[PDB]
Amino acid sequence: LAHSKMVPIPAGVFTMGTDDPQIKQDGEAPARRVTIDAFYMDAYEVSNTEFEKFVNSTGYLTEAEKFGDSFVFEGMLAPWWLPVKGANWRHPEGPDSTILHRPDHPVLHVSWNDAVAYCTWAGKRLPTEAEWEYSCRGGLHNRLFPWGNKLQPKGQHYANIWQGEFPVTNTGEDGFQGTAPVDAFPPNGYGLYNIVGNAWEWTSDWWTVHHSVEETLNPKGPPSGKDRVKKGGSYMCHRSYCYRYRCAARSQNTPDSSASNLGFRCAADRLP
Ligand SMILES: *[C@@H]1O[C@H](CO)[C@@H](O)[C@H](O)[C@H]1NC(C)=O
Ligand SMILES: [Ca+2]
Ligand SMILES: [Ca+2]
Repeated sequence: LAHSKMVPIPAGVFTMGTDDPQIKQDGEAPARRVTIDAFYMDAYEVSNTEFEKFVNSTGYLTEAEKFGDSFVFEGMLAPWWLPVKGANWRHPEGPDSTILHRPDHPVLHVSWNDAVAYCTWAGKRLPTEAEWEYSCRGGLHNRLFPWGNKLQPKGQHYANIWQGEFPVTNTGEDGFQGTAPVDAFPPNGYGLYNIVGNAWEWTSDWWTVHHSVEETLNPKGPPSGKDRVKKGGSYMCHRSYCYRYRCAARSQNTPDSSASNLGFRCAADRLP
C-alpha cells in the first residue's frame, strides 16, 4: 500500500463547468477556459489508516467528535439524513459501528477544517475546485465522467455509486453498498482513483453559483462565502435523484459540516 502517494497533474488549459448544465441551480454553467499550473494530487481519497497516522501524531480531535454528533444516512443505520450522536470518523454509523474491518476505506465524518488540518500536517493542501475538476477530467475534454460519456463503459463499473431504488434499496451491483477501498475501481487518465463516487471530496473554494466566462489562471474561487465547495459525488448517488458523479457537478456545505459520505484528498505545489 502507498495510499498517500501523489501523481503529477500536468500543466494545461481546460474547460471548467458545462454549457449543458444538468443541475442548473448548482452553477455548473457557464463553461469557461481555465489554466492550471503543473501540481501534485493524491491518487487516493484519504483513508482511515492514513487519517489515523495523523491523529496518532497530533492528537487531533475532529469537529464531529467535539460536537458529539454527525450526519448519517438512514439506510445504513433530507429525511434520510439523521444527526446521530457519537457518529464520527471512527464510528461511521454511530457508537456501535467501527472501522477495524475497513481500514483502507475513505475517512468519513471529516469537516473542511479537519481536512485542512490533515493536509497541512501532511505537507499538502486541499485542491481548489478548478484543480480538482481539471484532475477529475483526467485529460479528456467536455466529458461527463473521468473516463468518458458512458456510465458503464464496456459494461464495466467505473465508480462506486448507487444501483437500485434510492433510498430504499441499494442492490450493491457495483460491489459496494457503502464505501469501497480507496484503491477500488480503475484509475482515470492521470492515475486518480474514485475521484467520482465513493466519498464526496472537500475543495478549498468558497461556494458561489456566479461564474464569469472570462479566462483565468489558477483561480481560487470567490474571496468570501459561507459554504465551501465539495465535488465528485458519493456511493449514495443515483441518476433518479442525484446526478452528481460528474466532474462538472458541484455542491456545498458549511466548513464545520460532516457526513457519512463526505471525505477528501490532498494536493501540493511540490512533492512533500
Ligand atoms: C496509532 O497508534 C496506535 C496505538 O499506539 C497503534 O496501535 C496504531 O497502529 C497506530 N495507527 C496507525 C495507522 O499507525
Ligand atoms: Ca455502490
Ligand atoms: Ca470520491
